[PDB]
Amino acid sequence: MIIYRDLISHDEMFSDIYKIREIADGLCLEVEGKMVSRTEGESTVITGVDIVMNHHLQETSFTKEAYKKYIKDYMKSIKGKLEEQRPERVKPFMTGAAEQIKHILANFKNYQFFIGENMNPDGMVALLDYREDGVTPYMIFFKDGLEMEKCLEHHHH
Amino acid sequence: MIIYRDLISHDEMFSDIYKIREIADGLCLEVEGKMVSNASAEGPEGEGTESTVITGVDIVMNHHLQETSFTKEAYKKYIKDYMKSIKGKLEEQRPERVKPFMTGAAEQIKHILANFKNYQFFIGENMNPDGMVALLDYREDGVTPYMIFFKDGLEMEKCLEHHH
Repeated sequence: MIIYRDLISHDEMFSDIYKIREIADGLCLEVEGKMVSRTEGESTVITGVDIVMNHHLQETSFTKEAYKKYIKDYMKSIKGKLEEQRPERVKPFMTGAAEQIKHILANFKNYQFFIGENMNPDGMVALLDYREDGVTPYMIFFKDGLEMEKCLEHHHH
Repeated sequence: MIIYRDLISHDEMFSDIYKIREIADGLCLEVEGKMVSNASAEGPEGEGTESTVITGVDIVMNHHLQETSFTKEAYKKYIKDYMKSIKGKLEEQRPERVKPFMTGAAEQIKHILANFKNYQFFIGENMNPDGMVALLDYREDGVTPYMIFFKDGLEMEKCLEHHH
């Protein structure tokens, strides 16, 4: 098991129980979800994306203007982290993110927006969209905004 | 995140992303799962519509649990040996638990056998014949899946969060 945590907010975002692939020349991780149904007490049936339910992701929303403002600031926060920790990623992050912002805005209506449980305005905003079948959910995260935590092997002395 | 692992086989069985409760005086854990699954219709002239039952359970898919099956005779033999293996581990590691484990498991075995046809049977990814067999059943609502594990047959392992 590997946990993927938001570098800024420290929220758990997802784990490797889902299919994960790199897209956008290594800038983003695309995490394929499943639609699932849980029940709450007579029972009520509640359907949604597994990734969102399992990791307590919170739906949020934005105007385009507010998203443009937010995403510019988010890039600057990640640039600063990369400068300290991984200076080799700075250039591909900044050019890659510049390209992606234009495309996210061009397709703004197609997305739903999710943040970590803490709902930190500085944290990552994951994007939810659906495959060509219109039914299989997938979520997009910025790889440079995530920290990987392996669940380590545990032994007795 | 906390991982629950089979004490014998070392397989990951589940994690604390599910609703979990203890039952039978702390002998077992019940882990609640989630169901995983053109408007044309033929009407009376055709056949009835297909069943809407949802047969998928997320716990199984997420932790690579493997369905297995048993005759009632083979399950009796297996579960008796499984208790002996657990008693052993408790003797080595938690001697206090032996007595309530053996009475509690004796009761549980009779309950399971009485309700044998109600279960599906799942083991960890390694498919070790000495490992735990988790039992899948459905709540009284008819539709919510849950899985039963022997708590004494599990090890809890935290995924330790990093210092940031």
